[PDB]
This record gives sequence, structure tokens and C-alpha cells, in this order.
Amino acid sequence: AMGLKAAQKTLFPLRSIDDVVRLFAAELGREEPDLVLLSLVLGFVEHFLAVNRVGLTYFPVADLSIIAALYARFTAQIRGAVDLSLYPREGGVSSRELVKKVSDVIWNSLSRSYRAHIQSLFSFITGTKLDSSGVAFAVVGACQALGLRDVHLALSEDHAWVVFGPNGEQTAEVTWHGKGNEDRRGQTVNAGVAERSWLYLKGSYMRCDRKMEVAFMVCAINPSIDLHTDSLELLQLQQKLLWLLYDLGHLERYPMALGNLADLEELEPTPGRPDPLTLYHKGIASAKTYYRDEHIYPYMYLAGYHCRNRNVREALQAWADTATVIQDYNYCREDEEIYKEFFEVANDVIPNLLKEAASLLEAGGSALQDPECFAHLLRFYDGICKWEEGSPTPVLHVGWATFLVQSLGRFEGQVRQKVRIVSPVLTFQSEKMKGMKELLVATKINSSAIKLQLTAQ
Repeated sequence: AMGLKAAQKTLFPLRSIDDVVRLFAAELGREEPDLVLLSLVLGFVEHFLAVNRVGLTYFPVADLSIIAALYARFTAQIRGAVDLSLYPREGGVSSRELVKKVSDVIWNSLSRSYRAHIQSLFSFITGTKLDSSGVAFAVVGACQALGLRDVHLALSEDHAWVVFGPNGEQTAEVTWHGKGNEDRRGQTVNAGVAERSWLYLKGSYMRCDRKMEVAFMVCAINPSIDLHTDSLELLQLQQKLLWLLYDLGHLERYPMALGNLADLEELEPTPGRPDPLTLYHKGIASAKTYYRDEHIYPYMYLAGYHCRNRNVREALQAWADTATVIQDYNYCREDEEIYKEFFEVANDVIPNLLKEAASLLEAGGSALQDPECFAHLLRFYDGICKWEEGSPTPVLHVGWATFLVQSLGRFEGQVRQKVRIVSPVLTFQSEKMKGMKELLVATKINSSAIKLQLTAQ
């Protein structure tokens, strides 16, 4: 909330990973964990851990004097720029004027022009630098510092804003998204929900309580030191914090945190804990339960895991599931991140996967002789085409067509013929796939025809 208490101060100095976890466990038992304290601690230890070093063991000591002095600079700066008497609070509800004011305070502090490791309040206070979702978190932390108990962090799969008022019914943009887009700060999120873009998830985005905001800052830990190296201490810290959050129920409504935790258990399993597959499916279960099964990443997480373990069949099934979800969206101008992923899956990962399967059959595999896997591949491309329908900007182009042809050609015409395509039994939903269904089962594949059909207007 506001002001460091002795029950926090007594747990300093922080001299290890487990010392930090202990501070987080204490804070998560309180009704309102201190977002400013916890973010400064994580940003401090990440700042000094995210560098290559000589020395087997190393932990940068978070002395209370350094942390409390940064905490005082943040609090002084926020209290000293926001006069709460100029803003009425009508029954535990902040006004859009107050919220916009706090957002402007953060925004006007940011360095005039400048990356990794600028997500925490440590970066804000010591360098006046924040990344995009860091701004939105800084706004929420400032509001908590001001006592605005109703201002909370809202998250989609690629963007962050704030919600406030009863149940978080009021929304406000507080940060930027993408690179060259016009500033929407102060605006509601309603146009983004209404446009049916993936960026705003058709309204099925996360509305955090304080403890989910703690989970956010934990997910925001970046162990990456350079393009070839991750900090093992930061990975272990994030993993232990995520299990702590898991145990207390604070990942129940956070699919991406569950996938992150699954990924960390894939990297280094914790004895006695659920296995990665259980965790991925819990992330999917969370998205179905709380978010209308309208999230893409729960299935991308699962797909990537099957891919890495060479379960080719479930990888394609999970990828078809991502396309089944995205089909109900419209591809809008700031959805490029999910485009990039579908592109990379269709034109890089799926090809390589099928190519390795072909080299396995020739040397002695089963997936290319499995009509189910062919069906999954067809369901994936059908979702992509349906996704394109009604969108303000096209999805498919000749590059996509090149690898569709190649991937179809990875299945012997006899194997492809074994699938019942209805407008293994499989129902198409897109016009493009409907219009070329016969071309998909032909003993010989008309590349010229499929390519101009897949790229038709």
C-alpha cells in the first residue's frame, strides 16, 4: 500500500533468491501487497544479475537503505505532483480525471528518447526509462501509492492499460502500443473491443487484483543477458515466485503465467510438482473458464512444447486450435504480433517439422502417413482463411501459398484422400478452403491453382 512497514524491513537485507521469495510470500499474505516495494526489489536484483560474470556464485545484496531510498523518491515524486483535493472520490471510485493525471505524471517523467530490463520501477526511478507495459504498471503502482484502491492493471496478450471504478468497469489507455501508432492515452478501450481485434481479445482480457499484479511483475522478469545467454538465477527466482503464486491461487485466472510456469518446468522440473503438460492444460482450462476460450497463447504454448518433444500429431492439433480461436477475430492494424507468430508457424516451424518427418520415413515418419495429422493441417489453414474474412487488412499472400503447397505435398496423395472434407471427418468454415477442397485431395497437387485461390481477394 503506502509506506514501508517493519514486517517488510525486518526481512532485509535480501542476500539470496530464497530471501526474495520470502519477502514476496510475506507481501502476498497481506490484503494489499506493496507493488512499489516488490517491483524495485525485482528490478534491482535483475539489473545486477543480467550481466555475464566471472564467479560461480553471485547474488547482488538488496540493502534496505538503497531500496527504501528509491521507494521514497518514487513516493515523493507521486505525492508531490498529484494534489488529491482537486479530485473528488465518490464512494471508493477514482475519476477519469484523477487516473489521467496520475498517468500523465508517469508519462511526463519518462526520458526524452531512448530494450531489455526497463520494465520495473527500478528502471523508472534510476534511469527515467520504461517499456510499454512498464508504463501501465508504473501507473497502477502510483495509484496504489496514492491510495486509489480501485485502479488496476488490465492485460491482453499483447497490450496493457488500466481499469478502475466499480468492478473495473471504467477503462483508460495509459501507454503506447507498437511503434508508429497514434497516441490513444486517456481513451477507453471500447473501440478496440468493438473492432474485434486480437489486441483487445473481444473484451475477454485480464482484470487484475493486487495479487495478479504481483504475478504480472513476476512474469515480467527478463532473465535474458544476451542473445545466447539467460541468467540461471533469474530463471530460478521467477520459477520459485510463480510456484508461490500458484499455491496461493493467484495464477488461477492468468493463462500466460501458467504457460510461463510450464515452460520453466520444461527447462528444469521441480521435484513433486505437476508436469509441464498438466500446466499447459491448466492454462487452457483457465482460458476456457474465465475468458470464453478466446486466448491464442494457451494453445501456442502447448503446441511449441509438443513441437520441441517431436509429438508431431499433438503439435499440429494444438496449432489447429490456435487457428480455431483466431478465426473468430478480425486482423486489425495493431495485431501484427499474432500475425508474425501464425506466419512463423505456417511458413517455418510446420515446414521444418514435416521435413524432419520425411527424412525419418525415408531413413526407415508415421505422422506423414497419419490422415489425422493431415486433417489438423487443414483445420489450421481453414482457421487462418476464416480469420482473414471480414478483416480490414489481408492475411494470406504468395509466400503463404508456397509453404501450404509444400506442406500438402508432404503427405502421399493416398493418405490425404483418407479425410472426409465437408463444407477423419473435417468441416471447413472459410470460403477459400471451401473453394479449393477438391484440390487438397488430388493425387497430384495443382500448385498454380491452390496458390491463386489461397491468395484470392
